[PDB]
Amino acid sequence: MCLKLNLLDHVFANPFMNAAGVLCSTEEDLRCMTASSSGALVSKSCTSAPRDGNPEPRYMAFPLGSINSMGLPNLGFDFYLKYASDLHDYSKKPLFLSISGLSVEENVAMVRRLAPVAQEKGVLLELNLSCPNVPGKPQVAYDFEAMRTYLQQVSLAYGLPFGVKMPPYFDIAHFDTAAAVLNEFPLVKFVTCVNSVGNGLVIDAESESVVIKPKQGFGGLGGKYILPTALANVNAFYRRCPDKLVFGCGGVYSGEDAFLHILAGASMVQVGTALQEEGPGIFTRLEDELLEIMARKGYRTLEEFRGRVKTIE
Amino acid sequence: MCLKLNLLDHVFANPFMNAAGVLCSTEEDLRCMTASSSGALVSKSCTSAPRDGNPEPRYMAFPLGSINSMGLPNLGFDFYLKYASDLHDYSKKPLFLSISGLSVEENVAMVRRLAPVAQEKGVLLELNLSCPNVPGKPQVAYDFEAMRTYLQQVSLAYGLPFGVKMPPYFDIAHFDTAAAVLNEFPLVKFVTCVNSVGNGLVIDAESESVVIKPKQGFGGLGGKYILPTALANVNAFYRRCPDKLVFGCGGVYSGEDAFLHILAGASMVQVGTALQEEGPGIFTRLEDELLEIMARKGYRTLEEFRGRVKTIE
Ligand SMILES: Cc1cc2nc3c(=O)[nH]c(=O)nc-3n(C[C@H](O)[C@H](O)[C@H](O)COP(=O)(O)O)c2cc1C
Ligand SMILES: Cc1cc2nc3c(=O)[nH]c(=O)nc-3n(C[C@H](O)[C@H](O)[C@H](O)COP(=O)(O)O)c2cc1C
Ligand SMILES: O=C(O)c1[nH]c(=O)[nH]c(=O)c1CCc1ccc(OC(F)(F)F)cc1
Ligand SMILES: O=C(O)c1[nH]c(=O)[nH]c(=O)c1CCc1ccc(OC(F)(F)F)cc1
Repeated sequence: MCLKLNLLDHVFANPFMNAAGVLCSTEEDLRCMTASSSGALVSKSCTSAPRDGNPEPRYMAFPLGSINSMGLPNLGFDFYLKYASDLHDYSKKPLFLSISGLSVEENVAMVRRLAPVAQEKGVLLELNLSCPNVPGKPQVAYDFEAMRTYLQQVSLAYGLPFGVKMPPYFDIAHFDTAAAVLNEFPLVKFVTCVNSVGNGLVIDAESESVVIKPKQGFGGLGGKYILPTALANVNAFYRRCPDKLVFGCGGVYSGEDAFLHILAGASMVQVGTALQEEGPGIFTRLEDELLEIMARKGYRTLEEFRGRVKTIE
Repeated sequence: MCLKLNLLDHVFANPFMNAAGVLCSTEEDLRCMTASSSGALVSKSCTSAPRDGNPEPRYMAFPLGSINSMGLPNLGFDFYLKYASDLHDYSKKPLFLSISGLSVEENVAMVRRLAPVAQEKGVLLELNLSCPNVPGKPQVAYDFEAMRTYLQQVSLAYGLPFGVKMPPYFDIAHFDTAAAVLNEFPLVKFVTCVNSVGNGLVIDAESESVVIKPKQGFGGLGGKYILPTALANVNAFYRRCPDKLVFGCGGVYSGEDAFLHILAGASMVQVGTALQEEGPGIFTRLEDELLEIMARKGYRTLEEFRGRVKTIE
């Protein structure tokens, strides 16, 4: 009975990893995630220049999940590139490095410089498409002409397998078009579904107030609120992108939640909100809980049930 | 103290009502909602001809919410028209009639016929800008040029105040564009936010199967999953549409949740999943809990706090 996976030319002890943005902004964080029993880790989405991000409070969590408008606080690309090329212990577990440039040119400049490090050390790129373009236009993955442009230019500039982090879609027509854009880029080898459910609004009844400061309290939703949304997107892309891997992310608190992602078609399973809340010890629990479910069901590996969600008739 | 209010030239005993689709498909349902403590009721969204809807199971509910792909099962427009014109006891509470034709022309023909019943009887039109999936094109409220066409044609054909039921949006630029469309139309006097969060997917771990049969298990989400999404849409439209009313719908299971909708800007508050699960008694509880919250805060009227959610700085 084992949780091991071999994909993208790397070996993973188990499918669990942090979600970009959680426990991965500083050297301390990355060392902590590397010391954990996670199967991999991903760095905070970075920009060319370091950013302080939005004013606080900018993250809050509640029994059913979390709202955040962090605003891409990060130490800058040069720090994450240096962690990848000089500080990370690849003998421990593999590393993904997330990039979230604020223009297509910014992203190009960062991937050109990541490419030699990726080829030499085996760092894996996750391009964050669930991200600001021109303000008053939708985020990049909700503008399919912008998305095509970003994938065209990053494909050219990077030249190596990479993956994309995608926002949730809610319309079948959007699933169709999005997968068809992604399917034009043979270097996109993995798709991470999903980023936060955008622009939710949490109000505290006692104080009659929003709970985060940026954007009049509007921010992205994570946690229990979003598990069915995240399962739908994992499965919609698993079905439409047969030549690609799908990583699942959204609402994972337990081995049972991970198991459902995996049934939906997930390879890797990321943990955001619950990890932010419980801390890195969560990975032992999730591993134990998932193995307990496999044992009861007689499953010995993950490939025996990945993507095998049953439909009715 | 009482929660009485006046909107759209009608009086309401309180701001609660069913969400379209729940407890409102047959004469029996509508009679049951009429006998309840709700302040108003809305009929099931209807098409020109009767529809059996999708194969069962097509609705399922869980501790955190519901998923549905009903398929617009309804008795047809002639039935809801007759109910509006000859059966509803307007002395008890106002009636809204939801229309969801499968094309613009279908909707224009229904509204032409509904207009003299509205004039004579005071039934209010809720036009449902969600539709069944036509491969290649998004749902109507997700295609803003289609949406403007629907509204132009309906406004022309109906000629009287009406409201629109909106899917949720998740991006600020979409809120801007959607609200700008809706503000082109002076006859749109109310906006209902929100319809179910589209195409989520619930999987049962024990059976390793989806839980509803249509669309490979994909369906709209309601209930606790969607409250912060519903609050964000209510507030976004409340802010952008100062000459319109906003009706809130999504995640209401208590007087507290209702209270947050009204803080967000809601004039009426619709209950879908919680009403499906608990039955029409829910309306007396919601009344009692909302007044209790009011009492303890010293609010005597809904107007005192509607739309007064506080932001931080
Ligand atoms: C505080 C916070 C920061 C995040 N930052 C990023 C980021 O920098 N890049 C990114 O792709 N996603 C980011 N996310 C999104 C998470 O990676 C994840 O997609 C989302 O929270 C859903 O997973 P969950 O339900 O486990 O939280 C962030 C989420 C949170 C709560
Ligand atoms: C079984 C079922 C049928 C529904 N039918 C309709 C409908 O005919 N028209 C409509 O506008 N919305 C319909 N909805 C959406 C609800 O009106 C409401 O927008 C949604 O359930 C979210 O509110 P909730 O969180 O209270 O459930 C339906 C929902 C359910 C669960
Ligand atoms: O840094 C974040 O805010 C963040 N949070 C997430 O949940 N997902 C992400 O992808 C990111 C980085 C991308 C991004 C999303 C929303 C933004 O608008 C905001 F108002 F939060 F600043 C900015 C960056
Ligand atoms: O009757 C419905 O299924 C339904 N359920 C909702 O949650 N909201 C609605 O507005 C409706 C009626 C409109 C409608 C939406 C999506 C549909 O696709 C489907 F998959 F269910 F066949 C059909 C009707």
